[PDB]
Amino acid sequence: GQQQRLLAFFKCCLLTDQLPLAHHLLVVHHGQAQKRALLTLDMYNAVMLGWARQGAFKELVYVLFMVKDAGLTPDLLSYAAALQCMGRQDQDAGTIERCLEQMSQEGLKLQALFTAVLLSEEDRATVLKAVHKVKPTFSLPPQLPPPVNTSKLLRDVYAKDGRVSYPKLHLPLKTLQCLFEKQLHMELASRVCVVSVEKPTLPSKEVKHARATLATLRDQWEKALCRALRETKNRLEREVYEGRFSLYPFLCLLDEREVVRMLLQVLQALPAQGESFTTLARELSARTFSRHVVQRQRVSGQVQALQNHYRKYLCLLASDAEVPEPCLPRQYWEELGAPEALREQPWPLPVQMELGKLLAEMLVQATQMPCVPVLYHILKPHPAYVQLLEKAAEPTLTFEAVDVPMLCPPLPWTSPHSGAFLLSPTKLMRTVEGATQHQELLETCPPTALHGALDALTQLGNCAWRVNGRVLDLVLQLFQAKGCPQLGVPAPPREMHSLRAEALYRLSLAQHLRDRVFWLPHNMDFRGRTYPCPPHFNHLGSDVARALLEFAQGRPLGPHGLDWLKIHLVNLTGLKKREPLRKRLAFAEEVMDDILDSADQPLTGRKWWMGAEEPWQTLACCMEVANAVRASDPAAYVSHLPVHQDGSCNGLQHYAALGRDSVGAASVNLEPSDVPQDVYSGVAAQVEVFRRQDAQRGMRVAQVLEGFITRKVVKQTVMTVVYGVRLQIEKRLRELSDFPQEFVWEASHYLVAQVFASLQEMFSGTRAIQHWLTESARLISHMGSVVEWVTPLGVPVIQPYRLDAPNTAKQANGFPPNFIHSLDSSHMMLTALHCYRKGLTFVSVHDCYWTHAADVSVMNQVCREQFVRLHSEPILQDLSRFLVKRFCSEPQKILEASQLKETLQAVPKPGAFDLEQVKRSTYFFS
Repeated sequence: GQQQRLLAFFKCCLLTDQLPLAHHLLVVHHGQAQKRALLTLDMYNAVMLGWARQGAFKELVYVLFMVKDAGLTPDLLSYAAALQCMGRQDQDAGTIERCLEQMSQEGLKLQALFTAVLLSEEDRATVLKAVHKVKPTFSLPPQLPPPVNTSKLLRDVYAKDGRVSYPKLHLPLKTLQCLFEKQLHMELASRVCVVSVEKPTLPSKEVKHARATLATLRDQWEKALCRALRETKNRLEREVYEGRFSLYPFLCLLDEREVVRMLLQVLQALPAQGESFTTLARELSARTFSRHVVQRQRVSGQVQALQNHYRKYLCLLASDAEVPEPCLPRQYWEELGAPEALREQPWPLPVQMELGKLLAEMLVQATQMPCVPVLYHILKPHPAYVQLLEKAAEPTLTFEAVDVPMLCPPLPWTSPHSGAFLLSPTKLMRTVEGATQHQELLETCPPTALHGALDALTQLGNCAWRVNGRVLDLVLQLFQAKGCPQLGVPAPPREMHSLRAEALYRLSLAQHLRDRVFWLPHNMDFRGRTYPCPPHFNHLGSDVARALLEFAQGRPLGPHGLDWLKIHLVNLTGLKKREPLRKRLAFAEEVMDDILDSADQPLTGRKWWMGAEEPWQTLACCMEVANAVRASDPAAYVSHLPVHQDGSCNGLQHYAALGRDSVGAASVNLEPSDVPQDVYSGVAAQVEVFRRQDAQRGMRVAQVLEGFITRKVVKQTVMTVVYGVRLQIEKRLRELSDFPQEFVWEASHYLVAQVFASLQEMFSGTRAIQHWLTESARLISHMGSVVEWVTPLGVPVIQPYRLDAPNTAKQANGFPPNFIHSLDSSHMMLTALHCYRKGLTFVSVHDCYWTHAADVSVMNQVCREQFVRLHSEPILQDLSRFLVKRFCSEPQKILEASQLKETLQAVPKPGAFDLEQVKRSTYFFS
C-alpha cells in the first residue's frame, strides 16, 4: 500500500518538475531505517530520472550514493539514467567510460538496457549520446516487424493476401483535419456547452432573480474553491517537507483555476437525486488525470506529434487520400510509428480514491448557499439549489468532451491503454468490477491474441453516425409539449424526472450534432461484449435513440435492398413475425398504405406506426420506404437507416451447436427449415403444461398465471436464463394490468424456474453443456480461483465476481451465461472482421447485428460461416484442456483438483447434428 503510494508520489513529482520536493522526501525517508526498507530501486530510479532530466549531475551522484548506502545493486534504470544525465551535461568521455565500466560488471548489458527499461525518447537519446561519446558503439538493435497472429480463426483476417477491399469514409481528408482540430479543442477544454432542448421559460422577475442569484452564487463558489485549493496545497506541501506522503504534486498537475472550474462543473452536473461519494471521487480523480494528460501533451509537443501522425493516419480513413498498401487501422498506426506516452498508465487505485475524496471534500466544504452548504453528505444537492436551477432554466448544459461523441475518427486501439480518445486515457475494460484483474490478464497475454479484439473494437468505432432530422424534429415536438409515454418520449411529469433529464441530454446532443458527423469509439467488456464509450448518446439506450441514429455513410440499396427494408419494417412492427420471409414482404406490401401514411403524418394521421411494438424505428423505416418508393430507382437510393438482423436466442444457438442436438437445431433455426420455429412459443407451451401441473398442485401461482404467460414475457425470461446473469421479466408482467400484480415477484421467479426446466427438457445439448459448465465452475471456485478462460479469438476473459474470495454459487451459475456472452462476442467479432475484409460497415447493438440494407445478405452469410467455423473448432475440448492445465495443475489443492480433472475430462458428448447446414439455414439470423 504505502510502497505503491510512494512510487506514485515520485512519478508524479517528475511530471510537476518538483524534484527538490521529491528529493527532500526521499532523503528523509532514506535517513529513517524503517522508511528505507520500504524504499525500492524503482523509486530511486524515478528520482534519478527526474534529476537526470534536470541535468543535476551532483544530485544524481548523490542518489547513486544513496543506492550504495542502501546496498541495492544498481539496475538498468539506474545506469540508463546516469548515462542520460551525462549526455545532458556533456560530461567528459572518461566519466562515461567509467559508467560503462561500472555497467555490465554490476549493471547488465547495454543492449538489455536499451531494449528493456522503456523511457522517453529524450531519455533514450541522451543515453545514446553518452554511449556514443564513450568508447562502445552501443550496437543499436534493428527494428523487427510486429508479430501477426497465426490462429486459424483469425488467419483470414491477418493474412497478407491482397484480395481485400477495406472501406474508406466519404468525408474528405481536409474536412477530417478540421474535425480533428475541433475535437482537439474539445479535448483541450474537456467541456462543451450544449443548448438545452427544453422549451425556454418566459422571461420574468422570478426567473431573472434566480439567474442573478445563481450567478452571484457561482462567483462566490469560485472564490471559496480557489481559497480552499490554496490552503490545501500549502498544507500538503508542508507535510511533504515534514516527511509524510501527501497529494501535493497530484493537485499541482493541473492548474488551480482548472481544478476550481472542474469542481464547479461537477457541482452543476450533479443530479437532484445525487450520486455516490465513491463514484464522485473516482470521477474527480479520473477527470484530474485526463485534464493533466491533455495539458502535458500540449505543453510537451505530444499534441503536435499527434497532429502529424494522426493527419497521416487520416489518409487511410479519408476517401480522397489513398494509401498504397491497405492495412487495418492499428497496423497503419504501428507502421507510421505509435508515439506511446508514458503517462498513459493510471495511478494506483488507493491514490486515485484519496485524490478524488479530497477534491470532493473541498467542494462540499467550500460551497455555501443562502437558505447552508450547497452539497450535503451519497451527496445531495440543496433543495433550494435545485429549485433555483429549475427556475433559471439555463439554456446551455455543459457536458464532458469524453461523454460527447468525438467529431474526429477514433484513434486505433494499438494497445488497451492507448486507444479511442486521443487526449483522454481510456482503458479497454468497461467493467469497473475487477478492473485490475481484467487488464492484468490482457497485458500478460501476448499481443497477437488481443489483436483481433483491438481490431474489431477499432472497426466498430470507425463507423460514422448522424442524427435523423425528421425523427428529431417530431420527437422534439412531442417532448417539448407534454409527452407521449407509449411512443417513448418522456413527459415533463423519481423515475420520471430522471427519464426526462436523460431525454433532455440526448436530444440536446442531437441538436448540437444537428448536421455534423460524429464518431463514437467502442470499449470492450469482460464478456468481450462491445459498448460505446459515449454514455449520453449511445445507440443502445432506447428505441428513440436508435431511430435518431443512422449511418452517415450512404449505401445504394441494390436489387434486393428494398425487399430487405420492407422485411425489416415488418419485423420492426412485429406483425407476422414467425411466418416465412416471403409472407413478411407480402404483408409489407399489404400494409404499405398505412406505412406511407405514418411516414407522412406521424402526429395527425392514421398513426398506424404507434401500434407497432417499436414505434420510432417503425417510423424511420416508414420514412425510408417512402423515400425508396418515391425515388425513381429504389436500388440507387442511399439508405442511412441501419437494418438489424438478430438471430432469435443466440445463446441457445451456441448451446445447441456446442452439444449437437437435432431438436435443438430445429427449434433455434440451426437446421434448414421453411416454416420458421419460434423458440419462445415452444418454451411458452412447455411452461403452460407445467402450469397445468402446478395448478393441480396446491400452489396458486399457476392459477394466477393462467392466460398470463405471453410470448413477450417468455422471451424476456428466456434471454435472462440464457444470456443473462429478472427485473425485465417482472416489469413485463407489471405492464399487464389485468394480471394480478400481487404476485408479480413470485410469478417472475416461478416463470424463471419453469423456463429453465423447459429449456433443459427440450434441449439435450443445452442441458448437457450447462450442467458440465456449472459443475466445472463450482469445482474451480472451490479452490479460491475465479474461473477465467480464453475465448476462441484468444482474448482473456476472467469472471470478476468477488466477496469481501470467489463466490462458488455466483461463479457456478454465472459461468454458462458469461461463456455464452464470450462466444457471442467472438462470433460477432469474426463476423465484423470478415465484413471489414468485404468492406461492409458493421456495428453491433446489444445482441443485434446492424448493417446497411444492401449489406444484410452478405452479413448474414458471413455470420453463418463464422458460426460454423467457430463451433467446428473444438471449443469444448480446448476449454477442457485449458482448464485442466490452468486450475487442475494446482499442487496445493491437488486433492479436489483430481476430481475436477475427472469432471473436466467428461466433456458432454456431441450428438448427431451437422454444422454445415447452419450456412443453409434461412432463418438463423432472419
